[PDB]
Amino acid sequence: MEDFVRQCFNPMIVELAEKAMKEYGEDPKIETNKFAAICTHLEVCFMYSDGGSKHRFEIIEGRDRTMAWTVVNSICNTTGVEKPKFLPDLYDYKENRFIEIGVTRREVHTYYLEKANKIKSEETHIHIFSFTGEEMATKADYTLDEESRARIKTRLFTIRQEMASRGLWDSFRQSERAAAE
Ligand SMILES: CC(=O)Nc1cccc(-c2nc(C(=O)O)c(O)c(=O)[nH]2)c1
Ligand SMILES: CC(=O)Nc1cccc(-c2nc(C(=O)O)c(O)c(=O)[nH]2)c1
Ligand SMILES: [Mn+2]
Ligand SMILES: [Mn+2]
Repeated sequence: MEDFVRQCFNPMIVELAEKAMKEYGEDPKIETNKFAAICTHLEVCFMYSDGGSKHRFEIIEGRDRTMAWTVVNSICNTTGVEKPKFLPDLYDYKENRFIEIGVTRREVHTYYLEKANKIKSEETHIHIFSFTGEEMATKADYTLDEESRARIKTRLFTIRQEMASRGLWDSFRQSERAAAE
């Protein structure tokens, strides 16, 4: 699984996933499923940011925490939007909202509701993808065009297959419930 991740995702994403795990004192060598999930989520976040017109999205995720807060602060003080209680993943300049991107090996609506109650925010848009082609977004407002969302769905289903063909998918799918509980 470790070797799969390092050859499945680009080095910059891997690099960012390792740092993110190290900042919490976890070992990517041991917790390989979380390592995969982190890289996947990052990859989705960057695909998403790319889905829009050139300067539409501020990227919050993938940054060191402190600088991430500084940027959020800057957007809040300059747009009027309320300060979220937790770090979101992006800010949409077109729609004037933050976005939380979720990626789940379980049901989109279950994950959506976990996100929505943790944040307790009526401003932050939530957008969940699954490894089975579905998506759920706040108010059924998907933000991007179908083309950009479709590319992401395809990439996720390709990760699932490459996992399965290596015997890694079961453990990866099962793992999320364990993480939750
Ligand atoms: C789950 C996912 O792909 N998104 C995402 C982003 C950042 C972190 C995690 C995450 N993923 C797992 C996991 O094992 O799946 C955890 O146990 C955990 O604490 N966090 C997941
Ligand atoms: C709830 C769950 O199943 N996994 C999990 C656990 C802890 C954290 C995260 C997570 N964490 C972040 C984060 O920014 O830390 C995300 O953007 C995200 O989508 N998911 C996901
Ligand atoms: Mn995040
Ligand atoms: Mn997220």
